Amino acid sequence: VNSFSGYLKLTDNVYIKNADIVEEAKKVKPTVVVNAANVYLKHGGGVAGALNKATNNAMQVESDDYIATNGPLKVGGSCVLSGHNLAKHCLHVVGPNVNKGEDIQLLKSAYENFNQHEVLLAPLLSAGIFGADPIHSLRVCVDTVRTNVYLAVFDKNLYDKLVSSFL
Ligand SMILES: OC[C@@H]1CC2(CCOCC2)CN1c1ncnc2[nH]ccc12
Repeated sequence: VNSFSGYLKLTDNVYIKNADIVEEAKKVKPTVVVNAANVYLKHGGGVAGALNKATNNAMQVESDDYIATNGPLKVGGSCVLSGHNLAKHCLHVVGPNVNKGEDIQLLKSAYENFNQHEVLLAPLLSAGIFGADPIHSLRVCVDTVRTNVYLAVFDKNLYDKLVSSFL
C-alpha cells in the first residue's frame, strides 16, 4: 500500500492520472520523481522547467555541478540526484526529443531506467515539448516498465484521449 490517490489502474503495475506532476510530488513526497531531462540537465521548459522552478532553482544548481563533473547524459540514459522539496530522489531520464531528430527507438531504453526503482511518479517520456506521440509513450511504458509507475498526465484532452484509446 502507498499514498498515491485517484489513479486509474491500467495494468498490474501502471497507473495514470490527470495531474500536475509538481503538485502531485508536493503532496505525496514520493521516493522517486522522474524528470523529463535533457543530456545537459538544462531544466528550461516542460516538466523539467516546472520541477526546477518548484525547487527554487536548487535542482538546476545541483545539476550544473553534476554535469561539470560527469559530462552529459546519453539519450536513453539517466542519473539519480536529489528530489529537493519534491521527493527523496529525482531520476533524471532522457527520452529522445523528436524536435531534435533523435531516434524514437531510444524511448524503450529510456523507460528501462525506471526498472531500477520499485515505485516512481513520472511523466510520459518524450511527450509534450519532446515531440513524440503520447499514446505511443504510454504503450512503450506499459510494455517496458515492470516496477510500479504512477503516471501524471498534464493535458486533460491528452488524459481522456490516453484512457479511451488504451488497449
Ligand atoms: O507527462 C508528460 C506531459 C507532456 C506535456 C507536454 C505536451 O502535452 C502537454 C503536457 C508536459 N508534461 C507534464 N506532465 C505532468 N506534469 C507536468 N507538469 C508540467 C509539465 C507536465
